[PDB]
Amino acid sequence: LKVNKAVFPVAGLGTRFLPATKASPKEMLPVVDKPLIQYAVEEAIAAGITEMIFVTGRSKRAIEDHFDKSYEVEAELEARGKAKLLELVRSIKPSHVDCFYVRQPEALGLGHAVLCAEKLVADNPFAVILADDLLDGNPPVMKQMVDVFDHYHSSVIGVEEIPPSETKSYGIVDGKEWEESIVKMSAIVEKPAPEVAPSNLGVVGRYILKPRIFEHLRALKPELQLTDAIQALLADEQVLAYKYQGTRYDCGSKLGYLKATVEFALRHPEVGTEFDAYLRTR
Repeated sequence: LKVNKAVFPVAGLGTRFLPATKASPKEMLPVVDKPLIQYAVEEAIAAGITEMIFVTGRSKRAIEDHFDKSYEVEAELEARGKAKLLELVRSIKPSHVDCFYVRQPEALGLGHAVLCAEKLVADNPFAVILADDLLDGNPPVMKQMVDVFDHYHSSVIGVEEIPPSETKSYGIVDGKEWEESIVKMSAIVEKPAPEVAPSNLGVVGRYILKPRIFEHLRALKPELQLTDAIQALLADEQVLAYKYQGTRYDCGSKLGYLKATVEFALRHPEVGTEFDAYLRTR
């Protein structure tokens, strides 16, 4: 079928970014002027997805109040005649894009986050997007992945070439290269030591999963590992790794967040020129 839904886990404690994450999830942190989770939702929108499922934890209000309509904000901008800013605010949740909220349960982890969205996805393929992985691509990365899914009708795992010495930080895939950017997966291994990693292809926070994933998630013994469920799924049906075109900023790390701020600011139409001149002369 069609990928109409995207699941966004936004329940991260963000202990790496305390004190800023005291009362706001790490996915609400702004890059220049826009929360990480909004970049991620905009990427899903560009891929044709119109149902956004947020799996919240503590500080759910920061996420909810960002995407839900504010009567007051729109009235203030309309009163001041600030028509561009008014369209900017409305475009946070465009018409015919729906936002639904579900709560992460006591048990933590990406696998549990996907499982608590099961009844909202039902028997449909769905995207999973981790907003801490800020991706810059044209076309947007999830749009590339939906095109691959629309062709092969198989689950799609976004991957990138990583340094071989860093495999202990990644899920690592193995398989037969089909086309240049497509791998028919034969295995996925969580955080192997470099000397036994089967490839240099590391999993990033972008998935398109078919609904058979849920039976494998429910069967796994417990934190729950999405990697184990994907490994079990590929015994029953094809799963593809897709080497996307684009640039990733790892905003789960403080340094990656700072790199994203610098690079996105430089391409910002209102401040890029002056920020570049400041960087040259500091």
